[PDB]
Amino acid sequence: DRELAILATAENLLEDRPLADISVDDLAKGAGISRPTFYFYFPSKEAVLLTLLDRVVNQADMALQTLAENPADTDRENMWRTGINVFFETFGSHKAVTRAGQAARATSVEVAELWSTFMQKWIAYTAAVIDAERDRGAAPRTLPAHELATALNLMNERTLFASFAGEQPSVPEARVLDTLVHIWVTSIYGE
Amino acid sequence: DRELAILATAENLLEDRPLADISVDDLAKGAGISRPTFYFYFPSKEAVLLTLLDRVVNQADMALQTLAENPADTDRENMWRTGINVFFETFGSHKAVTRAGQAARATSVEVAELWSTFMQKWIAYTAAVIDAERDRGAAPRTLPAHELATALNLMNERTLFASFAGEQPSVPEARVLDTLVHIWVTSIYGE
Ligand SMILES: O=C(NCCC(F)(F)F)c1ccccc1
Ligand SMILES: O=C(NCCC(F)(F)F)c1ccccc1
Repeated sequence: DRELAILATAENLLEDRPLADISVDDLAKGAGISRPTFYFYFPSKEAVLLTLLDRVVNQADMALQTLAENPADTDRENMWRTGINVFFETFGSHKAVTRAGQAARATSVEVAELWSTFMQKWIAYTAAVIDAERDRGAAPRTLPAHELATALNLMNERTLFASFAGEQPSVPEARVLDTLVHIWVTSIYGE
Repeated sequence: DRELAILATAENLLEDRPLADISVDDLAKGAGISRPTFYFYFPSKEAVLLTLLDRVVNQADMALQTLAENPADTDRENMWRTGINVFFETFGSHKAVTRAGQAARATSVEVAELWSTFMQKWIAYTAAVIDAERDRGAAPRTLPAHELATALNLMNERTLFASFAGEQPSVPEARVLDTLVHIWVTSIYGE
């Protein structure tokens, strides 16, 4: 409960400044508690980011499980769009956590490992689906499915996050979904 | 001259530990000079990284100008491979600088702007070539050329650098060139 308060406060404060510029004291008063009461719920401001990013990533993950268990009744282009869109919408709704999470991969081993565990899972799911499409005679046996899936997933990570942070250069947010779908569909079905 | 010594020393020390863990004193003795003599050539260890990354990136840039002025006499797949290979070979030969440079984008505005200036130039060159291919009737008018070029360049940045750092996940270094060429050629020529 106070736990949700510290989390919401961190997400809000990260909408306006980096983690380096937010104090434990800043998070404490935000949730309406003392510095020492803060330390009962979290070991550090860094563990607060790790928890937010845990929640964002698991939300993406569950949303993609829900898609996998309940296929959308559509063509191959839309099957892939619906999947990429889990990442667009989920992270797109949590840009501050997304951006702060990505910078913490450099400094925090737990953040790096969390990102790494989920990226390995999403790449493995992507490759299994390409393999199914190949077994069905729907896609040609070009590159190793897992090598292809790895590059395409790395493209979506870099390209979504550049867009969300308004980096230069970046695809504009309103064009990025279509851009990625074109590259997935041409690279998975092209000869 | 002592300048080249500080640069070589920094590159060597970055083959073994991050910049955070290298002192000005560490760079100074490396080049066989005093701390204060160091400060005559460079304002900081951070300006030393900025200079290395300047050199790496300009080397990539000149190598791609040389390709553009002197076309390779080959099919479209090899034209693109020869281009992606400038980035593979150049950065691939300077992984420590590459990796330390990429982490410094987060903390250093000069590093971020340098990376941003060159990425904008390589994306602009990529789009002009796709446009030429389209004007020639060699590629179909699918996505906006600059949106396509931006995503494909962002894919090569993330995917090359994950490979070079042996990240998990990543395409293995010996498979990454072929992986990227397949995605460029299918996405640029596919309908
Ligand atoms: O879009 C994807 N991956 C991007 C994951 C991200 F953004 F890098 F975290 C994806 C799409 C369909 C099925 C599986 C994965
Ligand atoms: O491979 C490329 N871009 C990647 C640039 C990098 F790696 F991201 F720095 C490229 C290929 C052909 C022509 C122009 C650019």
